[PDB]
Amino acid sequence: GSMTLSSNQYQLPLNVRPYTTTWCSQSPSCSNLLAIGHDTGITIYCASEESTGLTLQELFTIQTGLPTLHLSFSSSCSYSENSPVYSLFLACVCQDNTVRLIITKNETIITQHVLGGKSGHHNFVNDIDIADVYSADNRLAEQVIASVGDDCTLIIWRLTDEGPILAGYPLSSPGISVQFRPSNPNQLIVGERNGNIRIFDWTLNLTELVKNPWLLTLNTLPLVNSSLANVRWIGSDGSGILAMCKSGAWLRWNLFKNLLPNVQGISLFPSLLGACPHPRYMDYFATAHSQHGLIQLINTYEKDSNSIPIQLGMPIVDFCWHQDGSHLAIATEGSVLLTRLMGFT
Repeated sequence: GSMTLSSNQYQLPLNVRPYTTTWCSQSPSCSNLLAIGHDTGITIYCASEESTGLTLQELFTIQTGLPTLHLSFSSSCSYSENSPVYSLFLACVCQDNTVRLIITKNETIITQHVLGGKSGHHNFVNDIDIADVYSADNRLAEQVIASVGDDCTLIIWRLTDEGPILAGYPLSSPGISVQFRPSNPNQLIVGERNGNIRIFDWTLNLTELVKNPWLLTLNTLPLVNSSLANVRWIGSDGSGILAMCKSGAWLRWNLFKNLLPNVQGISLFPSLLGACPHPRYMDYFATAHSQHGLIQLINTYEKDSNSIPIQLGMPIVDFCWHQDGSHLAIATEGSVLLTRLMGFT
């Protein structure tokens, strides 16, 4: 099954290899910003109204000197039209296995916090996320960064008003994904390589030597008959959980014999990158055959209908939904595509 669509392709400069793509969805005023992490930093594009639809305009490049492998925007990002200045707050992972908070005025990094050495991860970092925690008086109490790696550790990095607070929690296998809960930054979900899914409230024990800080542990292993690709909250309130295996087997739990998933299925292709849930419709998610350049659109509650909107004929590096739910940004090895699915308009 195909879909009616329109795509624009923008070449990256010849010496630039992309690694990751993300929209600045966490901050409404900056929701049209697209970031591409590449071999020498982060390039920021701006999606604007053109016939109809969107076009990409490169704004600037944040220089880091090494590849950026994972990236997450903060809700603290803001725009001011004085000399237009974007004040960005980026959480990212770099080739040197550091976890970073990058604070910019346009391309200029005015402040940077780097977690490495003995304090950070001792192996490859696989995923990162960031959340803003507000006081009872509605002020920015702290910014919290969560990261997981092949050192089988979840690191909670809290940047508070009075210095950083650092905490590490053991995993039973490499951490392969992490994400704060929508509408509740006190909670997050962690995907382990072995199929374990940890749900965690990191504010509860603020009781040191504890192998079980977790609130709840789900598990894909007894349900799929290889390693876990990712796990994501779905819903604006995180009322559901979507897990995807590398094989293409996906599982969905709704939170509100209720021991099995509410529904599961298997994608047409393997999913090296995992699932990318739709911003507006819980039932929909996108998954890619990254090596062959295909993207399948799956509805979890729909009949077994095979919908493949995108075929590129070249490898896909990363992709992500625009917050409007009709646009996808797709990175290939030498370009970025802006694709508009007409069915979602």
